[PDB]
Amino acid sequence: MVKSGLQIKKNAIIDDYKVTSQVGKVLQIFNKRTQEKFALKMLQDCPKARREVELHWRASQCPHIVRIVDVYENLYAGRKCLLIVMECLDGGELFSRIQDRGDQAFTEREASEIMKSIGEAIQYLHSINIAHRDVKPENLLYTSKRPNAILKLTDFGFAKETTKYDKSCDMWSLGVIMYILLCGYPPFYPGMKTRIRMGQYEFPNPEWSEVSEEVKMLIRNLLKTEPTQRMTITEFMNHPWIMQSTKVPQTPLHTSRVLKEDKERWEDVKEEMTSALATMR
Ligand SMILES: *S(O)(O)Oc1cc(-c2ccc(C(=O)N(Cc3ccccn3)c3ccc(N4CCNCC4)cc3)o2)ccc1Cl
Repeated sequence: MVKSGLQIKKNAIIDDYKVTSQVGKVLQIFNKRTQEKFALKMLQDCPKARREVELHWRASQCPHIVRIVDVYENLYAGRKCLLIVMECLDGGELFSRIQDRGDQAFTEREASEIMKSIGEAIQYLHSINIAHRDVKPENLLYTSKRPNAILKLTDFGFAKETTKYDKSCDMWSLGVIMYILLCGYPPFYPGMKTRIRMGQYEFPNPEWSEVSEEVKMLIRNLLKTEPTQRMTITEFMNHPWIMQSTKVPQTPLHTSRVLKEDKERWEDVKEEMTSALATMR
């Protein structure tokens, strides 16, 4: 129940890690004692930088959040820097994995399982009254390239402590990610297909025809316009579909085929989500 506080080391990082002065693109480095590989984490020391690291430190323990190993305050070309050491995440981004399946065969069940992984992260946070506020594709990365790897949430660069409705956009993000997992495109309104005509019903049939109302209902609750009426993390993780993924139909989703078809738009998807987030926060 009692966890230790953040200790930012002051001593030069290269006493501890092989870096080789090739040193915010993220770098692979090596612990000298253990010779293990890690990632790093280079920020501009600033009040804000510190609050995020703090918040991230309070969450590192969560199995579905990228762990901080060590933090250094060092001078890089006489710029005060936070160097943040974290475990390597070589698995890539959640949706890239899905898109690159050779057979292109993703199931409702797999979607359920993923969403539980992500839910867990958000539950850890929300219950210690932190809000992530930047839950999107680029921030969901896998440990290893392997089939049985683990999902970790990243970028605490919009986190903050939440004495309520700040948590709401974490849930709106859940809504969006869930929806994309289920069909391959976001629930947002040349050369390619239009997936959701403007103003039309939120679950188009080509890809949503075999998804149950139960699951459409869960999604409508996460995307609820009014935060006063949007699903909470407690409600989410208590929902049957999340709670019991093993009983979730292995419904063949269109997701992997669509992400491949609409690959040119992915930058655009991510940008529309990022824009949207800045108005929702
Ligand atoms: S920050 O707090 O923003 O969180 C964060 C963490 C990572 C992160 C942790 C571990 C890794 C990692 O090891 N790799 C692999 C790698 C490969 C080559 C050189 C260095 N590292 C990794 C994974 C993913 C990414 N990015 C690239 C930019 N788009 C998103 C994925 C870089 C490095 O990374 C990464 C990013 C963030 Cl924000």
